[PDB]
Amino acid sequence: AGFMEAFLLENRKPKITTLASGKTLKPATHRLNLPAYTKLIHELRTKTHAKVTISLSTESQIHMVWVKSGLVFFTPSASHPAYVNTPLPNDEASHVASFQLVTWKDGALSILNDLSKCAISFINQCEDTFKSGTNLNKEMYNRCITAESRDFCNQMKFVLIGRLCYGQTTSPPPIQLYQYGVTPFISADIICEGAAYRSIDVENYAMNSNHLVSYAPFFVPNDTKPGSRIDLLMVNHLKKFNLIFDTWYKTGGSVMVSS
Amino acid sequence: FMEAFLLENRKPKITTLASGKTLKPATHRLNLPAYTKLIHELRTKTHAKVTISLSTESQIHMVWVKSGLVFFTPSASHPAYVNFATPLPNDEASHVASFQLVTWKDGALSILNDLSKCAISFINQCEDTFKSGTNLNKEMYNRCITAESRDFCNQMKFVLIGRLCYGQTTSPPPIQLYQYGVTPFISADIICEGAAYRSIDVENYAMNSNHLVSYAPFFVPNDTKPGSRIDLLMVNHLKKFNLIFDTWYKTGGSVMVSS
Repeated sequence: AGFMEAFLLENRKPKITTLASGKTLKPATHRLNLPAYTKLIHELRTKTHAKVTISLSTESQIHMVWVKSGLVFFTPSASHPAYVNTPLPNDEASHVASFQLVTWKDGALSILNDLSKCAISFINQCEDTFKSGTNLNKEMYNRCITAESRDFCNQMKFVLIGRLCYGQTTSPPPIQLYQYGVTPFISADIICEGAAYRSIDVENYAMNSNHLVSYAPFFVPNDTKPGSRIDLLMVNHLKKFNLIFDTWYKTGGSVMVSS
Repeated sequence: FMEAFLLENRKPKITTLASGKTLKPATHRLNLPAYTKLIHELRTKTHAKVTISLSTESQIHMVWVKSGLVFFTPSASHPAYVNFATPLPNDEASHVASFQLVTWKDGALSILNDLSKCAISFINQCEDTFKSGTNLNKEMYNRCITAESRDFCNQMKFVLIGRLCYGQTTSPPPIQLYQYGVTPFISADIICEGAAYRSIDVENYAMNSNHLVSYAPFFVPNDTKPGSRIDLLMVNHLKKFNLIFDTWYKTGGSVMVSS
């Protein structure tokens, strides 16, 4: 699929139902999707990725989180904030049962590059499709601006945080991607034709970008000694466009790979 | 004083679920106080300039036209009719039981001016509060950006259409108000800190604003003759920012005054 149809999937099982005075509203027919993310998850689950093989046991849920040094696959214990069915992970108890670090050179940069290329392609494809005065297919247009977008926002947030961990100061992500990190959810019509920022934020961002990210350890267990390793650094807070408040990432923007 | 534009979210009109978890309803909703004030004054016959003369035995609505403000009582077959719980109006049957035109000079401009001043005040306040580096209370910030906004978007749509009917060509509304007319609704976080448009749209709008509106008759009955009067012109379509598709106003952006 090309153009905007590369970023649309059929909304087979609606992940959103809206209710109003006894009526259940009709679910959107489609959802926004970043195909490179779907492909990555599939390859990791099936052990068919060309550069990275998850070695953790698949009898427990596996998550992944970006750190400054690469990509961490991890199995949270039931007490970890990332666990899917108590003090936050700290230097004495990480609440991580096991982990696997993949450094940039060993495949994490290849993964990030594939994700980033797709995300930037989406941003550019939105300009070509919605902002260039070009004739548009009516059905495709309405599929786009009514599409479910919650999963897509989470995919783009994951790509953003990888870009920041790898290269916040040297290859900063564009504001069109940063916005996913400081707004939990953006509706598809705003993604396609609007923004979670305005023009002043655009000029500001080139100047502010080195100051928008706070990092903190992604705690994991020491293998031969008690306590936690503290040297793996994840995104902890992202400064919002008002430059006063932050969006907090309790688990560094981690996402689930398999259950 | 963003709190001037907030009301308690007493009886939310919708509830939303994500993957079967109901989201917490917002504590507050955005509101345009000049709109609430206007409706109350029209209902209670305490408006300083305009008195509705239609019978209150039936529901009363109002709609902007190029020559002012039309109060009307729709019949059950009219698209604006609201029940306790079919062909569109045309030059033969308006489905309007009675109407009252108030010209700009006889009070409609005063009404529009009070609404417009409030809406422009909101737009300017959003800049002062969210884009000026001003210290803000964290709780108040989150109350604003999580607020429900559907009713507010409808209020802003009404002000916008009045601005267009009165002075599309001579005093065009700003894009910060036009956006409410080409989006079904905008969430509060996007209203406060983002937009339903992007930077290129600002320059497009400066050039296009005299060409974005299609008008059509608001059909009302001829009083001495069969059929409908066809010379009262309401907003029928507003061109979206992509410049291809339009938002349709089946009843010219009419709103209910009294039930």
